[PDB]
Amino acid sequence: NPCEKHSCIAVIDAGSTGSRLHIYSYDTDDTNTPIHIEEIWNKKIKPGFASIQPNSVTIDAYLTMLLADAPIHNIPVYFYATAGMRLLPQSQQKKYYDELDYWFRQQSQWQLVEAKTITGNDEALFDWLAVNYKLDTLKSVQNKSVGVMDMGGASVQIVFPMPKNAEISKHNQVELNIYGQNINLYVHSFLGLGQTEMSHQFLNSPSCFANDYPLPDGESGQGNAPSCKEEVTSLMNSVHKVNQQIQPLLALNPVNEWYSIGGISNLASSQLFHFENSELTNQSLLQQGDNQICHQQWDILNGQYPDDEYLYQYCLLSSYYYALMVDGYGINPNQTIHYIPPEQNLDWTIGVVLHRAL
Amino acid sequence: NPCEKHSCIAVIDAGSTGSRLHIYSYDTDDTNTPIHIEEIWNKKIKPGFASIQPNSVTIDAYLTMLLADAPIHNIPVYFYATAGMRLLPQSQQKKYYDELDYWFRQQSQWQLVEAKTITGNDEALFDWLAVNYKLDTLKSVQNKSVGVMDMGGASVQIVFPMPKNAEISKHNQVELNIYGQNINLYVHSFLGLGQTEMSHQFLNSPSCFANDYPLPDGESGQGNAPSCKEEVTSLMNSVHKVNQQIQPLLALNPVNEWYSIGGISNLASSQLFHFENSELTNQSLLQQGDNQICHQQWDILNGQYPDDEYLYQYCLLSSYYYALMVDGYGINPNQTIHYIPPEQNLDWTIGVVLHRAL
Ligand SMILES: Nc1ncnc2c1ncn2[C@@H]1O[C@H](COP(=O)(O)O)[C@@H](O)[C@H]1O
Ligand code: MOO
Ligand code: MOO
Ligand SMILES: [Cl-]
Ligand SMILES: [Cl-]
Ligand SMILES: [Mg+2]
Ligand SMILES: [Mg+2]
Ligand SMILES: [Mg+2]
Ligand SMILES: [Mg+2]
Ligand SMILES: [Mg+2]
Ligand SMILES: [Mg+2]
Ligand code: NA
Repeated sequence: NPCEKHSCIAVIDAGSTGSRLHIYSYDTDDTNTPIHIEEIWNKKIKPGFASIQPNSVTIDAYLTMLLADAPIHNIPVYFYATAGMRLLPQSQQKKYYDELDYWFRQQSQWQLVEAKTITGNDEALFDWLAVNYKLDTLKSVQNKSVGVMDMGGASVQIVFPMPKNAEISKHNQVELNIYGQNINLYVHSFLGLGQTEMSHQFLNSPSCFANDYPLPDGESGQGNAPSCKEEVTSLMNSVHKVNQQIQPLLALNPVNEWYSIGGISNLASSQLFHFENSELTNQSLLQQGDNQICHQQWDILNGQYPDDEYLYQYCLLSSYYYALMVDGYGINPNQTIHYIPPEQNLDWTIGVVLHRAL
Repeated sequence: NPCEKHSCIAVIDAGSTGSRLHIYSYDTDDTNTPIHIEEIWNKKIKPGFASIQPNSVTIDAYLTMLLADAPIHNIPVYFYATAGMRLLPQSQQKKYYDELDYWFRQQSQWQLVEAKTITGNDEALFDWLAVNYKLDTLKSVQNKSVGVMDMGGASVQIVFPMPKNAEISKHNQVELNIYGQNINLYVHSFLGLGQTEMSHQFLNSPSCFANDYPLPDGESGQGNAPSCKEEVTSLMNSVHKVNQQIQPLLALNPVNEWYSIGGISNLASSQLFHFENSELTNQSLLQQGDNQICHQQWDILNGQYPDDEYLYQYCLLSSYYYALMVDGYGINPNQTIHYIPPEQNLDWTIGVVLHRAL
């Protein structure tokens, strides 16, 4: 039991598609900032917390499933929900938290510290701290600008270094001091642009699905990734103004290396796509989606790859990631995007471990 | 004892936000077409069928809650799911129907005829039949064109008379003969434009919420209906091409009387609004939304209208309806839109009772 000799906390990422519990052990440096962070337990359950009926029976079953078999308890718990809960009004979220608070008060194995819905800006902060912690880039001042994207089911986040600016909302800027360094970040979350919510605007777009895929309205798929990408870009830019907001900022604050977490890691590591070195380019991602999915005959392809419940969406998802990164953020189609291997189960929760001490 | 004296049928509207069972008694004319249709039972349960976990335990609980206390069980049942189920791929929908089929197989009274997801086109056909049945406009050749709109959670439908047009998809046209008359309709459904799905693209738009309403990203509402309306119009037109699809047909096939069903009845019946005769105009809805909700203080509104559960969305919905009807469909903003008093619970289910006899 590592928690007899080190500080441990539990952090639950309560996202739109499920909840992932992590238990972390760590030591602290002489500023009481965590160091030597190790994940000692990880469990994911489905569906998302926001998608269950908020009553005591259902919440008890859900929390028992998430927590009951953890090899360690008697530790502090942070339960932080993200865009799934942000899609609900505060009045509806309150019912979930009232029941969750009651569940924790009615037991003794867990010490609930906080249970709340965090803003997308906070989530973006945690995304950047978690990834940079993992890359070991937090220790000292960097030669390089490191940008992080988190591709979620309901929101997407982007975060990159930017000197503190009196022209940009305080909400979109975070200054931190960590390991004796001062770091100023631009943070942004686009609610509605996560893959599930985005996809609900394009399910009858033939260009977004393999040939003869049965669209819900009775028409047939006729896939073409550049065309599907153009459709998605209207949501990104005509509706959300992603390009107006992000591109002028990146033009002035070049990111040297991009890292992505979230769904893109699963897409890129699937049997349908082929990437080396856990990295992709948008050019290659679009081409692969276009040729390996959009221009294929659906029935034939479906029977060939029966083992992938995302298969049907791959023409759309490859098009959407390109529309987001290239047409939205302005990233060069040939720029390397590193993605964290899905086996790592890397999310923003290390950022919570780190941030409380800053 | 109506079903001892008349034919009876159960029709379930399994929509995105809940399922509504109706039991109708009816007689039939010389062609065996239903006449004298009377609702004898109505029960609504939440949440939507597509929102529950598709296992035997949860489906049993849901169908028992929907059906077990009905007064009459030995009748044909139609279970038709709409846009909530259309958001899911066929592979995922199959699990729901496999389990629901199993549940019906253990009932010795209910006679399951069909359980399936209907297309938005069929939903629109049933919309128009149900409303025109209630307006008593089906029995004879009409002087005036009656158009119908159904404002759902996940899709919206529009349907109106139009002679066969060999240049328009077969899927968007229906020809029926009912009560000795020949009717040709244009039908269209827009998946992703129902109020829940569309709202998920605008939750961080301050123009769309009352002053000081807490947005998910931590900024404050600063409502302005014309500004919110312009944002929603970008989703209507730049993304879904509503106007390009619909307006040319409506200019060539004008509608004299518009009837709406679905959510608009609930909005318009709020005490925040001043409407008479169960009708509204878009210009009145937008001006009233703008003045009494968008430009008012959230904390004040919330304490002032304790019975309006969805009050927080009223600025956005006033803007959204106008964006859809006026900027999308091209309806004049001073045109009367009749809505059905919500206490009638008029949905498209009477359409199924009529249609299956043709
Ligand atoms: N093969 C895949 N392709 C694309 N997205 C995926 C795939 N598998 C999972 N996802 C998405 O990845 C995110 C995290 O997945 P999970 O660990 O199942 O919560 C969700 O938004 C999923 O919808
Ligand atoms: O709650 Mo999310 O799935 O990270 O957008
Ligand atoms: O399933 Mo709907 O709520 O009528 O869009
Ligand atoms: Cl459809
Ligand atoms: Cl947010
Ligand atoms: Mg997430
Ligand atoms: Mg949803
Ligand atoms: Mg477009
Ligand atoms: Mg009988
Ligand atoms: Mg409906
Ligand atoms: Mg716009
Ligand atoms: Na949505």
